[PDB]
Amino acid sequence: NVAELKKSFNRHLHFTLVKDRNVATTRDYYFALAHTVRDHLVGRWIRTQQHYYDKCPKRVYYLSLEFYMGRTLQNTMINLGLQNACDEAIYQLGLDIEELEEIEEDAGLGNGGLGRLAACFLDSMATLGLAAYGYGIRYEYGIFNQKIRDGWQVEEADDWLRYGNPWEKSRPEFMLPVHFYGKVEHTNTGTKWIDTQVVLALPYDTPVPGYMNNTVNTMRLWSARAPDYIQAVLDRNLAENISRVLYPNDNFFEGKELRLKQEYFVVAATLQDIIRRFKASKFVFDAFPDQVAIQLNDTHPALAIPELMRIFVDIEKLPWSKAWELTQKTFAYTNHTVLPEALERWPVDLVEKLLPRHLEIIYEINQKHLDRIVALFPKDVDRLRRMSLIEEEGSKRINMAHLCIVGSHAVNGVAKIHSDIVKTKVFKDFSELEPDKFQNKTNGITPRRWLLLCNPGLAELIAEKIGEDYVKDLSQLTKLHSFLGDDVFLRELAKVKQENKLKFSQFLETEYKVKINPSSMFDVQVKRIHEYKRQLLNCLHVITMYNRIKKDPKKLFVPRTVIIGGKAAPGYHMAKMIIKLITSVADVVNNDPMVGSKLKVIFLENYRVSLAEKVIPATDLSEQISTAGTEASGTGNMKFMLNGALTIGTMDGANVEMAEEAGEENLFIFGMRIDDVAALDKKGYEAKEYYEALPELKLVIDQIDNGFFSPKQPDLFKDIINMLFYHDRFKVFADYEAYVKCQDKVSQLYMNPKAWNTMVLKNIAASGKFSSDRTIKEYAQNIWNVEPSD
Amino acid sequence: NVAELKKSFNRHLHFTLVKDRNVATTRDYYFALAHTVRDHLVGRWIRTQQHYYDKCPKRVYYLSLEFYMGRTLQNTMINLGLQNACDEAIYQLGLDIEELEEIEEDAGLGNGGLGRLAACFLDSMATLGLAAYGYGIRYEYGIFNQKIRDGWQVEEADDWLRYGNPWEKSRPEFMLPVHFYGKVEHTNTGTKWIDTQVVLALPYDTPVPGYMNNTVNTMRLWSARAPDYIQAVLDRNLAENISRVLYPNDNFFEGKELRLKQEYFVVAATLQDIIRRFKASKFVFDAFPDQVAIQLNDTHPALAIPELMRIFVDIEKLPWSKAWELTQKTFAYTNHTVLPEALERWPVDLVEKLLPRHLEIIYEINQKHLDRIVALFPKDVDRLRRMSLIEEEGSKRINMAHLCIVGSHAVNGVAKIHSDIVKTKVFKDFSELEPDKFQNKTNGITPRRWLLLCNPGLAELIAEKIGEDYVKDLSQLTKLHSFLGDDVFLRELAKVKQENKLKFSQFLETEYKVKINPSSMFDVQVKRIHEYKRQLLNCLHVITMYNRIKKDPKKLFVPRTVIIGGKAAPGYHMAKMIIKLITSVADVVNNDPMVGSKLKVIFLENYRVSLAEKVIPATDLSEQISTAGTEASGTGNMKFMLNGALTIGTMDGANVEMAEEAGEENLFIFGMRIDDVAALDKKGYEAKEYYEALPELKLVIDQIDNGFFSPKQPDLFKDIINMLFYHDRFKVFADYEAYVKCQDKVSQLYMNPKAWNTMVLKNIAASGKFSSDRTIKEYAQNIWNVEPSD
Ligand SMILES: O=C(NC(=O)c1cc(F)c(F)cc1Cl)Nc1cc(F)ccc1N1CCC(C(=O)O)CC1
Ligand SMILES: O=C(NC(=O)c1cc(F)c(F)cc1Cl)Nc1cc(F)ccc1N1CCC(C(=O)O)CC1
Ligand SMILES: *C(=O)c1c(COP(=O)(O)O)cnc(C)c1O
Ligand SMILES: *C(=O)c1c(COP(=O)(O)O)cnc(C)c1O
Ligand SMILES: CC(=O)N[C@@H]1O[C@H](CO)[C@@H](O)[C@H](O)[C@H]1O
Ligand SMILES: CC(=O)N[C@@H]1O[C@H](CO)[C@@H](O)[C@H](O)[C@H]1O
Repeated sequence: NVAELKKSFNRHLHFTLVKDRNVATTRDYYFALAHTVRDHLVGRWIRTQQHYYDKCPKRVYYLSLEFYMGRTLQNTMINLGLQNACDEAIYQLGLDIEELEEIEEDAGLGNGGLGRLAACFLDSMATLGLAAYGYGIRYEYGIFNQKIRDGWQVEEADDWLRYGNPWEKSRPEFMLPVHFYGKVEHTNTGTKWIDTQVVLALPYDTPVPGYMNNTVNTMRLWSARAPDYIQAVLDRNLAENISRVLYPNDNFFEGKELRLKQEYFVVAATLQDIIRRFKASKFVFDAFPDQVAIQLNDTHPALAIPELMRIFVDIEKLPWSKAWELTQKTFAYTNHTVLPEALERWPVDLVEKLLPRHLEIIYEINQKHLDRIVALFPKDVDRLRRMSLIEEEGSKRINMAHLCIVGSHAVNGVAKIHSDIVKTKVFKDFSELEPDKFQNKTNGITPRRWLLLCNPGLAELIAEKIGEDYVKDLSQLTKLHSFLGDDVFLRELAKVKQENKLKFSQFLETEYKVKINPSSMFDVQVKRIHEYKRQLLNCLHVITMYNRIKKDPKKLFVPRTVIIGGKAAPGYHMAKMIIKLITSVADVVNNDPMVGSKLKVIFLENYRVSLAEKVIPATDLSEQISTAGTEASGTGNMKFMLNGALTIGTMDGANVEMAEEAGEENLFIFGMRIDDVAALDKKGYEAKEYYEALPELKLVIDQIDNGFFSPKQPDLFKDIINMLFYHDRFKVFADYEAYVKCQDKVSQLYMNPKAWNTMVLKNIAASGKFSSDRTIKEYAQNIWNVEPSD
Repeated sequence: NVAELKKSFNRHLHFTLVKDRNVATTRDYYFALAHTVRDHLVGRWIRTQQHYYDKCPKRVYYLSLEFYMGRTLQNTMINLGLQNACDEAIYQLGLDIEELEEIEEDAGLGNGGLGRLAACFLDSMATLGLAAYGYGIRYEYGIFNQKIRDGWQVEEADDWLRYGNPWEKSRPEFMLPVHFYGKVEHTNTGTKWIDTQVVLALPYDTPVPGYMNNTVNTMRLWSARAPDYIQAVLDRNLAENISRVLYPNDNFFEGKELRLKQEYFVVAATLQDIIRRFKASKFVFDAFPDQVAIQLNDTHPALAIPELMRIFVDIEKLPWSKAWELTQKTFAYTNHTVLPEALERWPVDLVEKLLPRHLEIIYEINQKHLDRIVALFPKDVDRLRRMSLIEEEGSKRINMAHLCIVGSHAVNGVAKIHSDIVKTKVFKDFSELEPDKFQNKTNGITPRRWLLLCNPGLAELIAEKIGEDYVKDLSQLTKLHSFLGDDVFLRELAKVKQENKLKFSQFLETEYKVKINPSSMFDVQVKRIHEYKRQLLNCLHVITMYNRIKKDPKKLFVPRTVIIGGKAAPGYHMAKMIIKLITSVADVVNNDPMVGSKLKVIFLENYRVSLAEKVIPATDLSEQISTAGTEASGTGNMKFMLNGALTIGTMDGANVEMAEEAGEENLFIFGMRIDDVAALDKKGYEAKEYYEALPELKLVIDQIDNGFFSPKQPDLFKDIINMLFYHDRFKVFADYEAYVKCQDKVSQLYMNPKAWNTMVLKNIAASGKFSSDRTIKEYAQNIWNVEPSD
């Protein structure tokens, strides 16, 4: 109740924050309130953990390098059904609640979708009452802050721990050592990884609060530290440099020794802690597969596999065959990646230098892996070097996905189509050998963070009509199909959008130099910037539109506001270049009042979960315009649907099964299918053809190359054109023409408000499958093999 | 009260530590207790600080690179009068209080006694109700941890923030920018320090309670913060590398750029924080000195004199003369040093690169300074080069002691004989010009930490016989003179010592492979290992003793336990050596079966404030045996006196002033006075003329040299024998015999329970003056010009 909440808020401001109402900052109130919000959870965290300890269900362990968690404060109140009363306590206390919430930093401990997937899974696993966890690295700087400075991506540190974190609590008694380097020794009492360097891993808890169920899971994030003088003391910095900055590589393997360290680290820490827990409970190690599932979130924690064997073989002195069994049983692999540049393939010297014992264990696991394929395909020899864990060209390297397949019991992909590819195509060699290991698990997105919270309009609207069990069991949204008729309703829906759009448009005017049209069509494309996701393909169409206003501004133009945004990797020079252009484009279209209020181009600086939380609800057109067989699933494409945005997108990623739920027409699919792509790959890309045979496109590409958007520096964008004309693996022009045509389709619909809305009500009803609650069930019944409750 | 304490202890363990009692760690227990004790101190911390802010009384600023603060939990309980009520509360929750208390890490951000002076005064300014602060660097690593591996001091990272510190509270809103390097432009709007490099200073406040008085002052410590990509992030360390480790140079100037940075870092932050606050008060800047006082704690914070002067002329745009009149008005200097290697001589090159504006001002200040003397002494050519702020000889070196004097309105030494020599001999040139500037403030120790805390026993018995007036006014301990022939009070004193002895005897028996005689005379030299302090002298007597056992193991040898402890500085090979010797001797001693329970010798591992609080209370003899006129005062000595230990020691430092109060009969003074040494330097201290002249000494030296204590490494010690014979500034031989003769009187008087005890009582009675509460009164009156209140 409000009153005792009012009290709790002040006892902290006094005792924890040492402040009078007279002198408290905006920050100080947040902490006072956050502590109040942590307080009423501690109860159900101890019990929940206590319970999973007392009773031993099979504990889940989601081991990931990335947990894109965003903001905890509001989310926890919502999930703990304490928001309303908290909002009320802060009101009576004449404080601005929004203000306090914005003080809180993004736990930007992840790059993109996989990061948010690791996050959303946490939320559900709790809301499902599953005894799950969360194993990860407590990075001191997350994903970088993105500043638009002279139309160029500028990065800054994500110094989110500068002032602190009320959500985390250190667990010193559970601190563990981790070893790096040294030599392997071969002796009589078995084999010893002698003479090694030690980094302490200090584990920090953060509560994953179930959605109104009393379950409160742990999320364990680890941090580093060490066991003339001055310099030697200063040199401890290198060990505490393993947990410092998270790597900013969305779909790109950059094999840096520090990263390699980061990997092992979060893996040795985890498996040690996990093993301790098993033995700590009411249980040799025969029982271990039944007591622990470890989901390897992608190849990233591949190193866990050889580590588990290490801890068995070298430490439990358990006999190999038996230990190699349980590792397979325990572990599983969700494969997130396709693009070859996103596959972790580690130089061996590196591994020989850093983790020599794990190289003998990878060289060993590989050995047998081939001893079987030679007793299953004796004549065949190309299959051998096609399945080995070692790629024996120039610099020899380990395939980490190969190790995860030979090391797991269930490999999966992240959406039907993608998984279909992983199984039958990408790994046709392993799958044939035992197909029952490869399965699919289509991604999701907790309707808590992404509905209840961020669009409380929609969440409430739907709540007044059809109960609120849909927040627990989301595939209830179908019950809005009965509202397809209702006049009042469609117009009621459109209101919620308009509200969202207006409040977002204010933000957009008070941040940038742009008159935002509050009744225009919101075109949004937000994610990591990448040639594969085609923000460029978008960009051209944005130019294309400008080109339709000049020739004729008097034609009734469907007024739209383009909003592209996303963090380009530092290393990714090409993506940064796409941004500059996008911003350059933005500069021509914003100021040129020949067009004026008809079309505006906003690039969203520093896009992060809390910013996604805001823009998504105020969107009309989701842009999911990747290339045939690039997007593995997307988690973002899902939200937009669940938020009243129409999706423009390719028959790629979960966009495919998104149509399979709403209907192929209710989504704007265009461009070439994975088959059409493979057809043109046979014929091979010939960029010029469309440049010749497209009276419109060519102009766009002349304006880029001549210097319409960069005059004061005409060439600049040459780099781009060289990729577009000779090296475009994602075929920007090839699907330009379908896209532009499929863009008019959307424009012509948006004229009719009563129709768009109807096509929207269809999308929002048929977004039930994409509640991450479902994914988890699937994962539960087939991979981890556990049972939900409360 | 008893009950609420219990509830908040249980309440805190529950909500802050998120533990159930079932699994709560020893450490969780401390933290809950810590937090509970803090809560009854917050309300006063806020009032105290608002009071100052409101009424605006003149504010004292102790500017120091060192606060040897120790633990806070026990002290804080004491001053809030809560120890008793918390001893009960913990007792009832079935936990052992004593145990929790040792979980706390020593906030040892100090090298030695100078470090402890800064801490002691914080306690006293708080009690004397004064509006004072303490500004220091919040070193991530304090003075290192010390282990003994194969009889050697091993350094270890004092990692005191690993687990976190409940007694600081960050101040994210009082954060300040600091500047380094760049260049100096002189412009139409005064001069400009541009192109500079930026570190941030984030302040962390700590309560400094008063002893039962409603004033809880502040101590404000600062840590450093920043304002390939992966590599750029890691490089931020370099910045935070300025608050990283405390320099372990006890009485030594190694001049490292990092330290120069530490020194500007603390000072720059300190000054700006003082100013901003003054500008925030009721108060152009002509009020300033009447509102602010900065004591300069040795030269270390010297960069302030120009730093202010920068802030004064360049920011506030004040006319030089005005800025200078005020600089000296607000800065008061404490000289702590005697040795020529512990003066801070900064090489201009360095001070050019890192702080080029401050070098300008250091020059200008010095130009006007030579102006004065040219004016008075137009023929004294050598005086100008002597009294300058620059030492032109070779690489130009800034004498920083001059910097303080010239820019302070008061320059003090720490003892009668100290300030004395500093007035007439070490600084004659300046005091002849301004005799009045130079004064004395005899050092003192805080009797809350060094009686109420580390010694309930005395504190009680005293507080039973002559009440508790004596804590706040220690000069009451003369009221104890009335009991000199009180046989029972005498016998109840020896018992307090006994228990302290026995408890501490248990400390020793559990920490070492050595049996303690419960009735041995506790002989304790605890103090940073230094040639000048002559631990080596002590050492030699330990040998001289052992031989008096060999020469006839049937003679009555008075059983004594020699306990020597201190930390050799990393650079100090000669200290680290002497340590190996003591240990070497120790082994032999505690191992020759022919002694047994006649003489035990232990080195003190990791001697620190907390561990001082143990040994000190259980001592009979305190070695205060530096070579005459090498100790400015000492503070160690002072305790032992006030814990019923008789001193044996040179007429050096404050040991003289201890004789003044108690009378020379009641100390064991020995050796040569400053003048006796002087003559032996006018004579020349030819070293070997003793090893011939004294039979016993010969044997001791021949044994250290020929290998008695070093069979395996026989020449190991040569480095010392050589130093003794050929490079002994501190004349270990010269005062040997005197010491050894003096030693007999100790051994003899000890055999007289009544005579000894009577003496011990005279000491504790006369100990009155050595209150750091009296030292404050003197500082407050004749330097800071401020009044105590409540
Ligand atoms: O509530 C506080 N709290 C603290 O000052 C305080 C905060 C901490 F985070 C801490 F760790 C210790 C203190 Cl003491 N102060 C306060 C309350 C008022 F109602 C009016 C004035 C003040 N002043 C006190 C002096 C301060 C200064 O000079 O910097 C400014 C604020
Ligand atoms: O009281 C707690 N408190 C926490 O576990 C706890 C501590 C935190 F610092 C935190 F931030 C969150 C929790 Cl939930 N636990 C507890 C209480 C009991 F009465 C009995 C057992 C336990 N268990 C829970 C499971 C642990 C494990 O899985 O290793 C072991 C301790
Ligand atoms: C959502 O997953 C999301 C992403 C990735 O979105 P896509 O899967 O590419 O659609 C990136 N950044 C944030 C903040 C998200 O919430
Ligand atoms: C106490 O004063 C103390 C000292 C002082 O040593 P000396 O006066 O130099 O003998 C040094 N170190 C610690 C930890 C102390 O508590
Ligand atoms: C390496 C990586 O970040 N992979 C990403 O994984 C997420 C979550 O499965 C997918 O939505 C996305 O298509 C894919 O690019
Ligand atoms: C350089 C330094 O730390 N000097 C020390 O200052 C303390 C504190 O006053 C004196 O007791 C002592 O004589 C001296 O060793």
